[PDB]
Amino acid sequence: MPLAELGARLYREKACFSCHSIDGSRLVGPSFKGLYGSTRTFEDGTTAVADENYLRESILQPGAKVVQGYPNVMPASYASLSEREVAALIEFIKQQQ
Ligand code: HEC
Repeated sequence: MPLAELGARLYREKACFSCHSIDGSRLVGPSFKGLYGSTRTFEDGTTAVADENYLRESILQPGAKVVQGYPNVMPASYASLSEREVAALIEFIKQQQ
């Protein structure tokens, strides 16, 4: 199955939808709309661009860098996602623009 399609399925099955919208609305977490390639500011005032590595780090190392003005509640369980699943989720995120 193509990665974007698997990533849409994982967005649902892995519960991302519960905290992250794809229509620009703020839920518990930030929307994925426009996320890839945007600049992020963290709780410490540092910034970074949301590139592939940042998305990967955000999913696989939850809680390591936290977007300012959000609670630090990314699930632990995603540290166990497989390489295909991470790649799929990222492909799905990149196309939310
Ligand atoms: C609520 C209990 C969450 C669930 C379920 C998922 N995420 Fe999350 N995420 C959440 C918050 C509150 C935040 C912001 C604080 C922080 O840790 O930075 C995030 C952040 C991310 C990011 C970075 C987003 C940005 O705007 O820079 C990514 C890429 C991300 N989250 C991905 C993600 C995926 C793919 C999830 C399902 C596997 C998922 N999150 C679930 C809260 C919650």
